[PDB]
This record gives sequence, C-alpha cells and structure tokens, in this order.
Amino acid sequence: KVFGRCELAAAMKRHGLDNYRGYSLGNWVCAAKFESNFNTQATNRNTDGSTDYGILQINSRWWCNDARTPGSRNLCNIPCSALLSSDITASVNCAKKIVSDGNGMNAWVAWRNRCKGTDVQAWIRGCRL
Repeated sequence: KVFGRCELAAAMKRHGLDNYRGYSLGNWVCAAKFESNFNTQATNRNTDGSTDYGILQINSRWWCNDARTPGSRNLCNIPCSALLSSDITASVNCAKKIVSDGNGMNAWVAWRNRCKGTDVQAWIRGCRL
C-alpha cells in the first residue's frame, strides 16, 4: 500500500511515534518519504547480502529474519515479510527498538542525509491530526 503523506502521519501518531525518543512526527514522515516513498512493499538488497524492508526500510542483518542473510540477528523477532504489510504496526514496533538502540534516527541513512537539520514540520503541514 502506498500511503498519503497525512494518512501516514495519522497512522504513525496513532501508533505512538509522535515524539517517541524525542523525535517529532515530521521526522518519521520525512524518513518514510525518502526511505520508501511511502510504499510498504519497498525492498532493496545491499552489497553485504542483506535486504531493507518496508516503509522504513528495516535491515535484515539485525532486525528481521528473511532466512537468506548469513550472520543475521532478528532483533525484532519477525519475518521480514511482516514489514511489507499494509498495516504498519510491525514496522512501527521494530522502528521503536531501532531508535532506542543508541544511535537514534541516524540509523536511517536517508533521515541523516535528507531530514536531519531540515524543517521536518513541513511534512505534517496541512494535516488534520
């Protein structure tokens, strides 16, 4: 499912992401925009053999099991396919663990490079939240 900007903002807020670990909603929406372009079905394989899954492009080396990433850790205890669902709950619960991991949202390279230090509020502007 391809989310609309405000549609995603509301679902994320509803799932407790607004200000989670100090990161405003604009940050999460900006990250989803540049990571998957709001598409739950997005996947991207990496050179080390791992794959990034879903709306927040969660990596298989540490966070989920795809049975094809040697060395993988499955810290979120979920098969990676679960991250491709239209219901963002799984992606959100795993993201909460990642952002609590110690590096904050810098764990998402697109956030660090295209959201960090920008007016992320613009991503939630105009939305009825």
